[PDB]
Amino acid sequence: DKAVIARLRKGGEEFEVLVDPYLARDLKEGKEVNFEDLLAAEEVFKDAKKGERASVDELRKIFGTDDVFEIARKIILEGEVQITAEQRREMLEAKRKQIINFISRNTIDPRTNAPHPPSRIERALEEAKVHIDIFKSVEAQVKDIVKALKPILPLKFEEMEIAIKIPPEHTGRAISALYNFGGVTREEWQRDGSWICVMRIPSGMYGDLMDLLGKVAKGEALTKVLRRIG
Repeated sequence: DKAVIARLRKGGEEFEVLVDPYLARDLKEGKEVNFEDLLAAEEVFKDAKKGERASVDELRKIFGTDDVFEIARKIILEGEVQITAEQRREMLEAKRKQIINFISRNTIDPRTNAPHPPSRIERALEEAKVHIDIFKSVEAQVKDIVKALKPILPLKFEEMEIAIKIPPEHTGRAISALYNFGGVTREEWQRDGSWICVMRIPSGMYGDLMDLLGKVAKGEALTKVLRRIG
């Protein structure tokens, strides 16, 4: 009873599969999913609660194939995943969090070129009554959300390129930490033991980069803002 029914009406018939609701959510978002884990039974049902299985001949007729994996994919994508009220709440809470974190990191308020705390984006989501879609990725719904937020919270998606030089003593620590932060481009070791790159980062993550650099090169790293990319 961990599995939930996903259901699709096709050609005057009902078809059901029994799936892990989180992995089904992942598939509808466009993530890669392990079908052996997704499916609780490798079967298409006419009625899963009664154990009435769909015949191979009916599947070929309606779906054009008898492959349970391909048919499960269609049912999940085109049909309805019957998650519980408590799964839905939990998924909604997790998705809203990811949206909030992504907006906070990938935008700046043009009233300092700085980023709103998560808490301010959260209140703004409440106040504009933004619909959160649990079966879409952040990336696929965030444009629409930011547009619903424009009236009461102004936000621009901005990136920056920032030239970095790390002196020879501090490379062992700094380089590896910068790759871990992400955004390293045009990296070049220098004959004197130093190393340079251009970091391409979400403008909301500037202050976080600058703190990382303080830590890992003890305030000896040199930087230069090359451009902001609106």
